[PDB]
Amino acid sequence: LRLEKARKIILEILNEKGRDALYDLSGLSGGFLIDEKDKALLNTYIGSSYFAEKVNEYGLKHLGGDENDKCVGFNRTSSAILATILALKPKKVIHYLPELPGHPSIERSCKIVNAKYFESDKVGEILNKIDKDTLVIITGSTMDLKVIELENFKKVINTAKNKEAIVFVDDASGARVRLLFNQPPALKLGADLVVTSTDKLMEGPRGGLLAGKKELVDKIYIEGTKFGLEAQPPLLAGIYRALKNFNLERIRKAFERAKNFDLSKIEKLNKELKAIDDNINIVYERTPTGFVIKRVYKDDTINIKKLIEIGFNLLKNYGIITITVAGMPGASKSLRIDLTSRDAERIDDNYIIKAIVESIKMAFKS
Amino acid sequence: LRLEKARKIILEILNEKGRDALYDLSGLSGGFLIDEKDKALLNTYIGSSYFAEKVNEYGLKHLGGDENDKCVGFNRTSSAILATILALKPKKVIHYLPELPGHPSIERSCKIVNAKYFESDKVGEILNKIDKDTLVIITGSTMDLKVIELENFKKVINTAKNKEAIVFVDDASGARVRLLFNQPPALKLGADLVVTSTDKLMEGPRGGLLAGKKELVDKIYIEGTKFGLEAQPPLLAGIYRALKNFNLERIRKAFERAKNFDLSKIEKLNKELKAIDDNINIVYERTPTGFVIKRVYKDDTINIKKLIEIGFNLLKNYGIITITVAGMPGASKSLRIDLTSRDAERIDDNYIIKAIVESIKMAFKS
Repeated sequence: LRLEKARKIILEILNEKGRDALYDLSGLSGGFLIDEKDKALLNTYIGSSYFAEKVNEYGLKHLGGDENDKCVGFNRTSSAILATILALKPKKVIHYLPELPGHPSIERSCKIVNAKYFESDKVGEILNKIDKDTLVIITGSTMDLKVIELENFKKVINTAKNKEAIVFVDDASGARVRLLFNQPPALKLGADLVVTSTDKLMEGPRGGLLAGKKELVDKIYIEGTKFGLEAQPPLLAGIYRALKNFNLERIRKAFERAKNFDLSKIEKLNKELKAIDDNINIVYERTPTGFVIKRVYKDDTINIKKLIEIGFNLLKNYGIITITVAGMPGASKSLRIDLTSRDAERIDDNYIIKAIVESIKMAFKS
Repeated sequence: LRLEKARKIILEILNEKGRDALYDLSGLSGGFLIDEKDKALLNTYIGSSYFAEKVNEYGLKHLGGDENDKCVGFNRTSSAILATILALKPKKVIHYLPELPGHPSIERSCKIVNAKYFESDKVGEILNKIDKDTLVIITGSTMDLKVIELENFKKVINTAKNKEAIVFVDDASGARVRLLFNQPPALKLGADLVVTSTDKLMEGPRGGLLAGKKELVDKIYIEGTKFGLEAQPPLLAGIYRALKNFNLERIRKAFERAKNFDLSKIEKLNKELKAIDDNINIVYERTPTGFVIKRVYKDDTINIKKLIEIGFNLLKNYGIITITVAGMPGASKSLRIDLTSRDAERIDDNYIIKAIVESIKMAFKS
């Protein structure tokens, strides 16, 4: 897994300056935000019950559960899905989602219990398959911001109600995303169960929350504990802190910041650097969460080299962590800035744009 | 889950004094020992690869693996067992263990893959069932300190070798316990795979380590990741710190301390307090890991009440956390002190014995 050189310099910055000098803007970061009180608690037996109770409390509030509901932590959303399918042992699973193909954990879990599986992004193909023997799973959204249409969501729930089928909402991102679109929480729509991810537009570790009718959640949690699928206390502490700190407005503001970010200095630099070399060609794109610099040079092989070099310049000189700083592609390759990142709250637009401009300039010294 | 009153006072001590004033001697504690550098790293994308690499390095060293081996973290030992059985899909699993009955995760995992399962603590019943279609699982020890006889361990491994069967050692405690008995690590005995727990005679969270032939470990880890069975980075950080800090001699010394602990002041107090009330009857027992106070009063109902009260007196006045401080039995009930606990390193015998004597005396004020 080549490129512990990024690991090296991060450790150097940590040693010489400290954690406040590091800014991970890559977007792909688990957020582990526990304090000393939490750490103390995790080193006692009462820690397990303490963080499970806090997760129940703040998770129910987040998921719009009522007094007949419970919320529990799973290691990942996939873990909650496996546990649910193992516990409920449905004959068939019907999966409604915004776009094909789905994430594979549901189908894989079905294969283990020998349940039939069908998926579709067409409400018509979903309704006519619902019966007493089907578990109905609705994925509420994608990180791309596509959502299930509200009227369709209600239609699926209605048919399930008429057929006595259990409705399980995969709100891995949807518990945040659909709410940005002014949709109610899954449990408020009448879902029997909901799962969400603790790091998708939330400042927690990757992790799963499962909430819903006490009886169902209990059965599923017991099943999950047989195989260590449930979240351990250190994970529950990270989840608690993510939930305690969560506010939808923070997310809305970060989307606004990306919408408003002044990227004109990139274009200015582009024109300026052609004095040096007419093959320099900075290509950028505004994104819903920030922006991406897709290329800096016309020749493809040199382009790669410089994007990585710029990534290192950003890390070394400004403490900004991005993807280019790893070894080659496999994931993105382009220099991506995600302004929804927690660390982006610690720096202004001016800092980010200056870091970007100066890091590119440094890469093109004649 | 009655008795957040223990949670309450722990939080009071934490606020008023701090974490160094708390000593969890109950024995049943997950040890989450990460530092600020670790916490910093967990808030970056490079954290996942960093702690996975450290776990591989220190886990291989702990488990006596060679250059052809890898060590990976699972959420729990049960998670590693499920992942292994899901990946290898054996027709039959043969489970050799020191005493019946076994822990259920293996049999439960077998039920999911429709594999046959057999267990026995008799080497004779194990050898004649081994064939090409059997996964052979040897549980090396119990926390009770019973171990598989070395010659039996070698016999099982030999038969498996002759039958081309895979040998998987459940060293959940055995990776420490069997070594106290001067046995080699599982991988050194020729096991293809080994699993151990990161909190059984080790200062880590509950968690699983799976080590062995690179190819096998890779297959199993990929299978585990389908369902979030693998350890997330915050858990890997706790495991790393447990492994880095691990030394067998520390465990040997704690066992010696328990062996040598002067408990005579308990007997002295017993005689002294009969002046007050001839129904007071302190009954204690030395344990391999420390000692237990089993009763303090002849009447059973009052006995219960006072044991809990003493537990609270220990917590309030001396910061010692034990089981009696929770609501009634279900687990132990008696006041147990486990000197293998990390927090026991922060206090001398004098402190513990004085805390115990004074806490009992306080409970019997006339």
